[PDB]
This record gives sequence, structure tokens and C-alpha cells, in this order.
Amino acid sequence: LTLQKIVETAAEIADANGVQEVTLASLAQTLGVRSPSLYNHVKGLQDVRKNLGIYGIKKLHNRLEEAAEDKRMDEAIHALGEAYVAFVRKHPGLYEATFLRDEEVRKAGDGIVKLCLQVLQQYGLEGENALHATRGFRSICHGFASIEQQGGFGLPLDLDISLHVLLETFIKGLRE
Amino acid sequence: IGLTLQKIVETAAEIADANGVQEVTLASLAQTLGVRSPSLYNHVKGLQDVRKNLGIYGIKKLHNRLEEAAEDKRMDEAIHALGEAYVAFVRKHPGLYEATFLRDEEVRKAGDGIVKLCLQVLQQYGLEGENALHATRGFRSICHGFASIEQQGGFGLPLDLDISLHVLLETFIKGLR
Repeated sequence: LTLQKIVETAAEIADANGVQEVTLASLAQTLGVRSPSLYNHVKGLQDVRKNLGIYGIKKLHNRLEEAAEDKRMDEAIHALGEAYVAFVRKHPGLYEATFLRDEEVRKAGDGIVKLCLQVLQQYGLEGENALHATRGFRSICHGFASIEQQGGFGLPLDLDISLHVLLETFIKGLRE
Repeated sequence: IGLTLQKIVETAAEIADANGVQEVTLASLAQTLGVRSPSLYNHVKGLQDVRKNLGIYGIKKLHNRLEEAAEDKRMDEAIHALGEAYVAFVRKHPGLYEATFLRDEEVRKAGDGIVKLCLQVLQQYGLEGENALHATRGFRSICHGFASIEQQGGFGLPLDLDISLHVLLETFIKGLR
């Protein structure tokens, strides 16, 4: 039993059943262990949620780094957006956990902002425009993934095409 | 003021905005109205019916703010006014906006007016049919994503939020043109 095992279990419960289904009893039950032993690693349920949020955002970051590896500019942006949305599709509970209003959860997302900013600086932008563009890119990916997840894209059109079109429009606007 | 469906819906809206859509129940409705639970059944079938009517009301309220914002504006002026109005609605009505996502045909149907408005502006850039439809999704994604992140407190950078939103709108517009 480690903090990591506990957190990986919380992740599977969260994706399959909803993040609100993560409890110490459900974790102990699933790991086949007595619940008091969880307290050698976590302070309680809120502490579990914190760690789950940090784990989620690190796993997202890993997917994004992988997708963008040895790609530049347009290909990197497309692969980043695609991987962002794929992450939300397959890990809804883990993704939801990254939005815990906790300063450690927030800070663990900094590698994602840096990666985005690094790719966006390849576009040779003025003043603060690199910095606005990271908010822009994050808004696009969260926006698309969130509407799609909630069933708000009712039109018959292919969603993978729609995402590609949105990313291309963003890229075109960055190029001028 | 005798009890009506519209009052029940307006009560649900205030509850949702204050405490979240999840706080909207027959019991919370009954207790805030100072009335009891069979009285609500004269006007609503039950909570799904409340949720549906709440979703329609919120969508209609959002649509109105957007129609007003875009009036006598075209192209860039319209896009900027539309996006600003969308996000402003989310800031002011977080729970009502959440309600508009109910998976129900009547709720979806009432949201067609917004998609139609966006499509009409995007066609001014010479976008046609299918590709214009892809662009509506993009614009909704931008507005929803920005507002949703702002609301969760996810914009930590010491950048002005009004500027960031409209810089994104500028970039989107340039990418259409």
C-alpha cells in the first residue's frame, strides 16, 4: 500500500462511477484492505481528492508532452488539442478532479501552461499575445471537450472534424 | 400572485444561481415558495419537468442577451458583442447556464435560436453550409470554455480577462477571414 496505489484506485473509481463515488470505504473495499491503514498515507477524503487532482493533471500533462513530441507549430497544436480532448473522453472523473479549488492541484498544472507557451512562441507573437494565446488554447480544448461530454453538440457533423476545424482556425489566426 | 408554472421556474432559477442546479428539488421549491408539494403538481409533472422548463427558460434568457448584443452589428462588431454577452450571462447566471445543458429535445430545440444567430453572423464572413456549421461549434466552444474556466478560477495569469477573451475572439475572426 502506497499513496500512489490509493490514488490510482481513486482514479478508476472516479472514471467508472463518478468522482463523488470516491470514499475511503470504497477505496479500502476495492484495495481489499482495512480502512484505518489508509491513514498512514492520506489524512482523509479531502486529502484523497487533492492527490487525485494532482495525479490527474500530471497524467494529462504526460499525454500532452507525448503528443507534441518532435512536432512543431501546426502539427504540435493539432496533436495537443486532439490529445487534450481524448483525455477528457476517456478519463471524465480524473479530468473533473483537476478542477478542485486547491492551490497544489492548480500548481501541478504549470507544466501544461509551459508546454503550450513553448509551442506558441514558435509563432513569433507580440507583447503579451503568447500569454493570451495559452488562455485561448486552454479555452478551446476545455470548451470543446466540455460541450461534447454534456451532449451539447447535437448536429450530425463529425466531432473529430469539428475539433480539427476549430484548431486550424485558431492556428490560421495566429499566423496572421 | 396565484401560483403558476412561470413562478415555479423563476424560483428554480434563483435557487440554481445561488446554490447550483443540484439544489433544485421539489422539496427546496416547496419550502422557498412557502407552499406544499401537491400544489406544485397542479403546474408541473415533477422534477424532470421543472428541470426541462428551467433549461428552456435559461436558454431563452441567454438567447435574448445575445440577440440584443448583436442588434445592428455585423461581422467583427457582432462577434465581439456576442462573445462578451455570452460570458457575461455565465458570470451573472452560473446555475441557469448549467441548466441549459439538460439532455432534452425541448431544451435543445429552444437552443436552435442561438445556433441560428451565430450561423447568420458567421455567414457574413462568406462561410457556407457545413463549414459554417463547424464554425458555430468553434464559437460556442470558445465562449463556453473561456467562461467555464473563469468560473472555476482556472485563469491564474496576471492578465486582464476582458483582454484575453477578446484577443481570442480576434484570433478566431482572423482565422475565418
